[PDB]
Amino acid sequence: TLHMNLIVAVDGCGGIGRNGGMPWFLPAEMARFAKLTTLTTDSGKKNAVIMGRKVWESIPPKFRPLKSRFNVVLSKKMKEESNENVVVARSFESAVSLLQDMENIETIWNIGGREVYELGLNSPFLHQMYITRVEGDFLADVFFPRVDYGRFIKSTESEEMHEEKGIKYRYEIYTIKTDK
Ligand SMILES: COc1ccc(CC(=O)O)c(NC(=O)c2ccc(Cc3c[nH]c4nc(N)[nH]c(=O)c34)cc2)c1
Repeated sequence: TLHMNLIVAVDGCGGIGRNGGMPWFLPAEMARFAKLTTLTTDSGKKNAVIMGRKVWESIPPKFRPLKSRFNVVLSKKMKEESNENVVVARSFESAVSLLQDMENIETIWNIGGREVYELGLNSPFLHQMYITRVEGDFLADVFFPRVDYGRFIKSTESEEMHEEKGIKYRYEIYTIKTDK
């Protein structure tokens, strides 16, 4: 059993990116992102993160590859990465096949790029979406894919509002109905 979960923070318009970077800076939100994508049930197993090239380029090089996770970067243009914690994959199919061959990978966390999310939303491994809903319009130029939330069951745990730097947000968790 290999789950692919999507994790994203979207604003009120569904925007995720602006000028190649994040439209906001939310340290507590990103700390939770780090915990969700890193922590495993089986110790000595690892999670993988799959991302597009522009997500990769948006991470400060001092934090690349993302620590304690196996990084897969989708790109047709990037040269191969010598670091053993990151592999450049030339297609979504080859990335997922490489990850399911690795027995020490517990969960695949799809951390986007719009096209990477879209492919995740069509993957047989699709399990959950962890969506941070940020209040307001941050004038994004890249957006989360159009998704049919009717495909999913929204979890009903209590979810409070959060605020940092005057920016408000709420967490949501969705499970594909065929799982459930
Ligand atoms: C190597 O160890 C480190 C050290 C320091 C940091 C913090 C920092 O670099 O500032 C990190 N973390 C990141 O680098 C990071 C990675 C991806 C993104 C975008 C992203 C995708 N998907 C999302 N989903 C939600 N919910 N929120 C998001 O913010 C995103 C945002 C931040 C890792």
